[PDB]
Amino acid sequence: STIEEQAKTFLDKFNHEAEDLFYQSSLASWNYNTNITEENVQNMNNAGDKWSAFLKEQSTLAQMYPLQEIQNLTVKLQLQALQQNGSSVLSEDKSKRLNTILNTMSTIYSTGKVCNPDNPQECLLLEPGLNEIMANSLDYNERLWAWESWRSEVGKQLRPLYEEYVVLKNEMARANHYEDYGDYWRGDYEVNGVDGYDYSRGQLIEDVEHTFEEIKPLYEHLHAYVRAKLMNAYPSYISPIGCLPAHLLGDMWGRFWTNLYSLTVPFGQKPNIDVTDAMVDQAWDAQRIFKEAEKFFVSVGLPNMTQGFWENSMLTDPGNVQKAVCHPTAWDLGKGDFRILMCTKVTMDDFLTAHHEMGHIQYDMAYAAQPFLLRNGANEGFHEAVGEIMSLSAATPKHLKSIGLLSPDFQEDNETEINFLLKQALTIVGTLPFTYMLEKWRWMVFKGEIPKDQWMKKWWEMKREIVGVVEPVPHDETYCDPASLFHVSNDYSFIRYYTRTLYQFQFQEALCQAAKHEGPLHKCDISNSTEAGQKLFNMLRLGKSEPWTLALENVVGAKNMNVRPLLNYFEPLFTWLKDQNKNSFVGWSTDWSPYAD
Repeated sequence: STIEEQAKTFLDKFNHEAEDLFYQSSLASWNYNTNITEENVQNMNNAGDKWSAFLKEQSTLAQMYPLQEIQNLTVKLQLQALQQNGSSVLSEDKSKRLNTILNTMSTIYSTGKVCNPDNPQECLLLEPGLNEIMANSLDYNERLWAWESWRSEVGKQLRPLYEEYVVLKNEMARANHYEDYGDYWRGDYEVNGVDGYDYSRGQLIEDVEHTFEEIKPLYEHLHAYVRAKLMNAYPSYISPIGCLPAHLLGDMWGRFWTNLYSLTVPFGQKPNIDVTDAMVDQAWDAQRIFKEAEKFFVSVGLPNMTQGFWENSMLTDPGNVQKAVCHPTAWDLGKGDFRILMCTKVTMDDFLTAHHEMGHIQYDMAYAAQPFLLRNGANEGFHEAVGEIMSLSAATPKHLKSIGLLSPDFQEDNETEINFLLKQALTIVGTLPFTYMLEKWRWMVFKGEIPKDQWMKKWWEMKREIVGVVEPVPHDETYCDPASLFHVSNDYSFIRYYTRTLYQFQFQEALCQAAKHEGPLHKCDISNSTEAGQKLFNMLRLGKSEPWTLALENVVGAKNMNVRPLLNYFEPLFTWLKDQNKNSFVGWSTDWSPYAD
């Protein structure tokens, strides 16, 4: 007879019906990506449309209950994302236009081919095509062609479409009582009604511009080291004084710098750590790799994974008889059912991605006690943070020796950790400034901070200022650089690739403090210590029922998100580049331009 009892009863009819349909829908998607077939493609389409209709019905039904009368935080959290109108705020023409626009977004991206009209042989696909020539190239113009030419057509046919995209989504957000779409993407770190833990959306920029300011030193030395190394490859192209060419950063955009390591090794003569040589002679396979990662999780208290998981997940490619998209992803079908999509191969990386997904698996299986709407990451960067630390404990030599994969007489020296942390920072430290830039750019564009004529001049002006790379040749306003990314074209949030980074280091620091690890943090490990696993599981079962500041408190003890764990992690590395840069130029100047003639 009261609004709060009615809301709870509605939530029971919701969670008792929504899971039965989402289970069926996720089953259809899993079946389609297991059997790439025109029979399968319509199955997960109608499965998704059924759930899209059901959630729209529940969204228009749940708005009758006011949120100003509810006092239970769980019910308020459940109703908050459900009473959100979503795309229904717009007119029918606007809705159809936005769906068509989005359908065109990734259409141009995926079906965007590159070819040379004068060189028929200079034709190649994207994966394992276009990415390859950006991944293993030592030539300058061989990268210039595949870099400009990629956004020559794809980076142009998205400029006005993206202009329409931004103005439709601005009205998408504004009709939601939001300032801009950037303030809608900051909408899930938003917390209301919690005293001392209330998290305003605008505080994200305050946190981000602050936390980046202490990374900026270490990243400046890392950029200086890579530049001081790079004239070995391009002595006639790059000024050691100026910034870097963007086409020489490892791939199409520069997100990951991982493939830069092979030429910028700190110590080449040191035999790199390698177990790729060691499973092959040990007769290891996909089943054993997952069984072994299971012992890693069990050692810290994370329990034995379900029986049906093994009978229903796929680990090896099922040959040619059918096609299966096997990007690294872990699937939560719900209802206690969990299957993993992995093209497993005998290599550390595929072992490391197996562990990274294993983190997703046992994180996801914990909050089955949480309601359906709450069965999600505590925040958007919170899932690719929890499932990655456990990989960082799989690639440690102390772990590899504990399992016998590495040599029992394998020596680790002052030149070993430098190579290891350089490889990791070229993956984890180089990605942070570009995640920060991309989302800052999205925020200053959704705010309308920029007019059309400066929709790109500042972009290059700002990446010449934040990351420290210049353009070998300029672009005009007709171009559209950031849309070339998958997460920009397909309208995804990218800052989950910044926040996860500074979440996982806090997690690993807290856990190897709980394990009472004595030594540098990069050698920390979590295995064979139940006291850190039990600490992690207490947060892990929360899901989203509590806010992310309190989730950070539960493991680390701080509501804020900090850089201190990351700088402590790379302190052995940081001191090293302090020694290596006694003669190099720290800092950059934007006035330099390689085409400035």
